[PDB]
Amino acid sequence: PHARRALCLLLGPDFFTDVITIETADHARLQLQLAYNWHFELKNRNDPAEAAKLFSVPDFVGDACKAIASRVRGAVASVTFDDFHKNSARIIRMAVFGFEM
Amino acid sequence: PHARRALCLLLGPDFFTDVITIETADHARLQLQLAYNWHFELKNRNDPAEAAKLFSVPDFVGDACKAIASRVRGAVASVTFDDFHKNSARIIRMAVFGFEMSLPKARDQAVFPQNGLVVSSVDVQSVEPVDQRTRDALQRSVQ
Amino acid sequence: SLPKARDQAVFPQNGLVVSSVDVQSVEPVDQRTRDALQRSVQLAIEITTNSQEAAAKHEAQRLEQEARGRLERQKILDQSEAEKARKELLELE
Amino acid sequence: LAIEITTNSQEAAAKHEAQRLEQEARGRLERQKILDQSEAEKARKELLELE
Repeated sequence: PHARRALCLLLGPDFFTDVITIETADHARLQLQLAYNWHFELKNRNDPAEAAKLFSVPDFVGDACKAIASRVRGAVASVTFDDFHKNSARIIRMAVFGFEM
Repeated sequence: PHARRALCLLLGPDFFTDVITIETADHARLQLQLAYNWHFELKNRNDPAEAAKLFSVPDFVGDACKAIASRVRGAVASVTFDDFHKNSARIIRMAVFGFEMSLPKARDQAVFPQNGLVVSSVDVQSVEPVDQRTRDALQRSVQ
Repeated sequence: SLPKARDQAVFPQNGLVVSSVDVQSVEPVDQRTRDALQRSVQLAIEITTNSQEAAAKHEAQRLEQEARGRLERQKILDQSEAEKARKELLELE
Repeated sequence: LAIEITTNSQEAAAKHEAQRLEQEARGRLERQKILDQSEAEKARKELLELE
């Protein structure tokens, strides 16, 4: 919840070294590591309000890691293990974002 | 009920580090952690009454955590465990707020008209059974 | 809307009004009660695992039929190709 | 006693569902069998002509 405190808010391309514990529909408890290649998308750096809106969230890494952890854990628990283990990379990716392509 | 006392009422986007214990229709006692991505929605900061209405509730985090805890615990207790465990993320989310959207997924916003607090997302991570013998019997199901 | 009653109780003696009445812990007082209820949940899990393995059996039982069903058509097909050559052989024989 | 009969009504209703699922599962399986046996006759008659 709270370990690094640095005043320089890193906003460039980077990833979160995160791991999450989840349970599946077959009651097979399994935990996994995620990457989360992220960045901040400012369409107007000159704008004061939009640039100051960066610091609206006090734990942006914790907010993103928490939000996504719920999106995976919820979807994976309504899916069988043998199907997950096999086709994991697909359903885990589309569960955290988007609708179709 | 009462641990932080700070005079600076945080109103920006944040979450509540909360956990709740609930029972389901199959009498399977299981407790889980919630997130509650919240913020305050002031449509007029210049207004004195509406801005002073922020401090109407004396325990805004306790009020929201209590209110939602009842909305989950009530709905989950009238639902079977095997259905819950599988489709938890759906019913727990729509139980705390909204009515439908497209019957359908309820919405992604609960407003508290007492003070102006509004909860946007309610992420969940650990739906663990409280009883040990329960989780042992569930280990056979996966095995 | 019989229906859900409302979300407000007014006390006309003093003006107090109760809006929400959230609840969290409906726990049985007696211990032996909650122990008997622990069987209900421990029973409510085993029949779902039985319905799981039964539905899993039904699938594998279905897969058995449809697997050998197409195999049976392959057999009749292979036996047919034999007759196309056996009749030709029978003429030479 | 008022708890054990509800768990009996629970497992009885749970049995009724699995007992229903048994019938409807093998019911569609039976139609698959007759269908697969029909495709065999479509080829067996053709084979019987060559035989």
